[PDB]
Amino acid sequence: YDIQAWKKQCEELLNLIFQCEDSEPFRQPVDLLEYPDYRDIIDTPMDFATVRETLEAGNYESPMELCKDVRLIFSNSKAYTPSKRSRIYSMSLRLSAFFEEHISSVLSDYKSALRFHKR
Ligand SMILES: Cc1noc(N)c1C
Repeated sequence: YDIQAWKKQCEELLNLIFQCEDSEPFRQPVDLLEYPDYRDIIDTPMDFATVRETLEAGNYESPMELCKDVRLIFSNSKAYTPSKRSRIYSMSLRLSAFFEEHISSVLSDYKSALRFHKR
């Protein structure tokens, strides 16, 4: 029933994501010099360094807000791909499966703890 435990759990999950070779395209903001019409297609850029900085600054209140920003990394990649068979989009689908597998217990434990706090 620890209401604060999600934050270190998310720190540890982000460390595992940075070690994954599949995170390479997503570790820093998309480079506009490489992809000059990126902002014609994507309204809200997001990347894993921005998620980690937001967590370490104390600017997430819950693991649901961190999960919304990580899901936006993967939705942006789907929207910007020219094909469902592309290399950067194929790395985004494997990394999304790994993330969803690990975030599920973090969300459940936090939501259970808040329900106990409010009982
Ligand atoms: C850049 C970039 N971001 O996502 C994809 N799918 C590409 C290409």
